[PDB]
Parts: sequence; C-alpha cells; structure tokens
Amino acid sequence: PITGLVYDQRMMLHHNMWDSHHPELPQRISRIFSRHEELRLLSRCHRIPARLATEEELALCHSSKHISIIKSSEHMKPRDLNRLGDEYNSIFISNESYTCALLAAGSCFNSAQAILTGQVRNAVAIVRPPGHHAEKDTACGFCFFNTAALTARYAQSITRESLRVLIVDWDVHHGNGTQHIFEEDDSVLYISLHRYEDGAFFPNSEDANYDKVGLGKGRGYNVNIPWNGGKMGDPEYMAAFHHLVMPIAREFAPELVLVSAGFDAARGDPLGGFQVTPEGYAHLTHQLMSLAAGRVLIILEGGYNLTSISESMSMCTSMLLGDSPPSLDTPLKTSATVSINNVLRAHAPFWSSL
Ligand SMILES: O=C(NO)c1c(F)c(F)c(F)c(F)c1F
Ligand SMILES: [K+]
Ligand SMILES: [K+]
Ligand SMILES: [Zn+2]
Repeated sequence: PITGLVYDQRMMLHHNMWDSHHPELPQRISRIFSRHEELRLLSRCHRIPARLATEEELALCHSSKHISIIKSSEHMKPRDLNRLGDEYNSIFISNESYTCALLAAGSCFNSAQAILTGQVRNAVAIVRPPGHHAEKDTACGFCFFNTAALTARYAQSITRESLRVLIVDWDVHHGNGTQHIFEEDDSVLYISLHRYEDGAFFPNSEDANYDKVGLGKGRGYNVNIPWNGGKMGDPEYMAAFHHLVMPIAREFAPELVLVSAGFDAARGDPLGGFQVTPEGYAHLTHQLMSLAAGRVLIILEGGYNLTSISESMSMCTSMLLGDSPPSLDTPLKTSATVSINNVLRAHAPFWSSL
C-alpha cells in the first residue's frame, strides 16, 4: 500500500524572461514539494525518479511538426523565443522549456508504470509546465505537450491498446487539448469540470459545452460539466461528482485513473474565481480512489495561488496515503443545478446509471 511521488527541481528552469511575475511560476512546484516536507508527507511516499520523455513517446499524441518546433526552441536566442511564443495563444518559452516539458511527461510515464506494475498503489506528480491545453499540433495556454493524454497512451502501450483510462480534469479550465485528442476514442473517457460562462472563460470555445459528447466510436466518452454564473465551490463539485462523475466512471470501469489536477478552482486563486477548499479536493480524491482498484495518478495542471495549490495538492496526497477525509463545511447555486441537469440529459443515452 505505497504512494509514489515524483518531483524534480529541474522543472523550475522553464521561466518567463520578460514577465518574471507571470503566474505560471517556477516556484509553483517547489512550493507544493515544500508543503509535503513540512507536513511530513514526503517521507511516507516512495520517490519515483523523473525522466525525459522520448520523441517517440511524444508522437503518441503530437505531430512531428509540433515536436520539431518546440524542440528547436532549445537553441533559440531571446528575441526569437519571444517571437515564437507570441505565435501561440498564451505561451511563453525559454531555452529550458522543451526539456521541462519532456521531464513533466516522463515523470508521469514513470509514475503510471509504477502503478500499472503494482510497485505503488497510486501516485502524485508535481510537474510543470502543465499539459491539458496542448493540442496534437500546437501549444496553448502555458502547455507544450499534453502530459495527461500522453500518459494515457503510454499506459496503453505497456499494457494493452484498449486499456480503459479515465481522465478527470478538475482544473478550472477546460482541457481543450485532452478532449480533442480523445474525441473519437472509447478507450479513454474524458470528464472535465470547468468554468464556462457561455464560452467567455478561457480557452474561450463552445467546444467546452455539455453537448459535446464525443464523436464516432467516442460518442458518450467525452463528458463536459460546464459552470455558468456562480462562484462554485465544494457543494457544486460534490454534487457533480455524486450525480455525474462517479456513476459514469463506475459504469465505464476504468483500469487506470488520471487526474488532470489543476488547483485553480481553489479558494484564493487569482484567475479561477471559484472557492473549492483543500478539504473539497481531498474528498474528490478520496472518491476517485474507489475506482480502478485504487490506481490513481494525480497530475499537476494549473493553479496559481502558491499557498492554495500547496495546501490543496498536499491534501490529495494525504488521501492517496490512506488518511481519512477531513470534514467539509450549503444549497447549490441555482445555475449549478441547471448545468448538472443539462449534462444528465446529454449523457443518460450513453450511461444507464444516469
Ligand atoms: O491555468 C490555465 N489553464 O489550465 C490558464 C490560465 F489560468 C490563464 F489565465 C490563461 F491565460 C491561460 F492561457 C491558461 F492556460
Ligand atoms: K477542467
Ligand atoms: K473520449
Ligand atoms: Zn487552469
């Protein structure tokens, strides 16, 4: 009954050389790691080493063109880096960015391999840059390669092609890249909760709405839970898990669970505007542990209040370690009930548990 942890200080080297106060800070990962030490959680975990993803691994989800362009940034000069970053939606690049994105992915591959071989029951990956906005052919929203998507395909590559992987994306933003990568796939169930605001919230696309249920063989295997007009918090997230995430997940019966665990829905986040508490994230983690015989990998995505993300992700690791859930502190915001009912109607054709 062992929990893996991967963290490598080298991933701090990715930085914004024009705006050193950009919220996707190097110290996002060192702060989370530190909170694990001062809570004495780190000594309770088995440390899993980081490694570089290979280019062949990147090709599991990304085009050769995209891989070559990001790879080339390693040797670019500052003006050329600024030029190239400005060509994407919300990207900054330094000479170390490519290596850091490689390490983030390879860290998650090693963790998934530890889980699937039974060396650990579950694991946490304290990694940056994030992944879930990255598409097959382009970088986006602070993400270069789609770490969680790659890990799902890597896992299938060391087990069997049709291994059922559930990705739960509780980052406050829609994982546009993850949805698109698996949109026609019934082996990877993608469930995202996200602030939507009728398309006004980043990444600013109606792809995130509840009626995008998947395509082709994938119809039913893409579940968008979009929030509108409300400062959502633990009550809304508990209700979404009770009515939607957990029944669908149980029916799908995943063999591996990946959490795209952004902590920007947290109370205090400067961007998310939501109020999920650390005990909220602990309860969400604890519920997912009832799936896949406990085979859960928690992957850091976004989250920009250094205190909030450090407390929030430490509480997730505490639940993976088997600690009992802390106690939560209200009626759902009326628009949250609407959102949940919209998803319920959109997916009950495909999931009899709804
Ligand atoms: O955290 C994010 N995504 O997970 C994120 C964000 F919070 C922003 F404010 C952005 F402008 C952006 F491009 C992003 F990708
Ligand atoms: K999300
Ligand atoms: K899918
Ligand atoms: Zn986010």
